[PDB]
Amino acid sequence: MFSQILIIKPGTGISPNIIISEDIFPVLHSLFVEHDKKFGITFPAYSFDKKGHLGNIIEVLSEDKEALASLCLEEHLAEVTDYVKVKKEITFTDDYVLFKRIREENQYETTMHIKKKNQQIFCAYIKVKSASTGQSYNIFLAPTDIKHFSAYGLL
RNA sequence: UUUAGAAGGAUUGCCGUCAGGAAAUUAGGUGCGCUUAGCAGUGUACCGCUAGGCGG
Repeated sequence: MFSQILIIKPGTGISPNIIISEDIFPVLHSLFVEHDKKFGITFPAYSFDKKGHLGNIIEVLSEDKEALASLCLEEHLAEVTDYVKVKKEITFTDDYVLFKRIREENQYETTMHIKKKNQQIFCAYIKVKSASTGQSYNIFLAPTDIKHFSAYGLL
């Protein structure tokens, strides 16, 4: 149950959130249906709760020290080598934080009470286009400790 | 322990009539506004499945 080092480089023009939401996260979506049992997704430095970026390093951990080679994130993310650098190592990882999919309610028309609860999630907001029908909306995150990910990489 | 303490100001009404402000003009001369910059903050927040939690 180890982890690989994926760093979104600081700077580079394009913001880190866009780079993750456009390159890395669809790759994870198309490479965790192969994984069956999702491997894991920790963003170190989720920062504070008034504000808070997902961070600058995404560490994908797994429930096995061999399955990390199976979904070989390195050389699948060689088209972002000026933006995301994949170190080649793995160290046993229970020293992380699990991440969850707080849902964020829907809009008024979708069907007052909306914004009462909508003001919590809407303050990480990694965007996802749908492999299905198509309507795109950000999925939201949180720090949680439940240990042993299911669909995208959340619990 | 206060120049202490007290107190109904009321009722009524026609301001009127009239009128020349007016004649003359020189405001002028002069002038360094400059230097610099991410519209960025993901820029958005949906499509479905009683309160609550969920496929992509």
